[PDB]
Amino acid sequence: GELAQSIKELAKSIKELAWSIKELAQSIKG
Amino acid sequence: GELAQSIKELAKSIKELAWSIKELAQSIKG
Amino acid sequence: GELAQSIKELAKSIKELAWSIKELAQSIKG
Amino acid sequence: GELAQSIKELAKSIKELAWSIKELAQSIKG
Amino acid sequence: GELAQSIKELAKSIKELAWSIKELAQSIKG
Amino acid sequence: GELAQSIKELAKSIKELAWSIKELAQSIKG
Repeated sequence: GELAQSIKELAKSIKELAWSIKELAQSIKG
Repeated sequence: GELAQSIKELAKSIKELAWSIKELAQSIKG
Repeated sequence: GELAQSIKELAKSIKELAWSIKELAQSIKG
Repeated sequence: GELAQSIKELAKSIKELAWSIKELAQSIKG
Repeated sequence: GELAQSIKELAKSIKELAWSIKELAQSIKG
Repeated sequence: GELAQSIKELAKSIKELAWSIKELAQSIKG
């Protein structure tokens, strides 16, 4: 149901956060 | 129920954080 | 119940910290 | 149950991450 | 079922976020 | 069975997340 649906949305948001953190790590090196 | 609603709010707030981290990275780069 | 209320409060804090990070990124740019 | 308690623990860690990113941005702004 | 499947993807996304944060920490320390 | 193993993988990923955020704080402060 909607519990599982909401957890899939949360997982997708966490993947987007992990990508932004990789971008920040690269920008710190220049 | 309200648990599923709170998880969806958390997912939207994490997406907001990911976008702000992407902007921070570009500012350090430029 | 209690756990869903807590998750919603934490989501709001994360959202507000995201807004603050974006403001800092904006002034690092100039 | 345990599922909601784990989501709450995750949200606490994400909030702590956002505070660390803010302090990183502040140190770079100087 | 769907609930187990959604929690799998959630756990794997959190593992990827943890790895990205370690990469950030190492970039910051230099 | 499969849901039970979901939960346990989620719990381990959240401990790894917590450890990585401690590393991030130490690198910022150093």
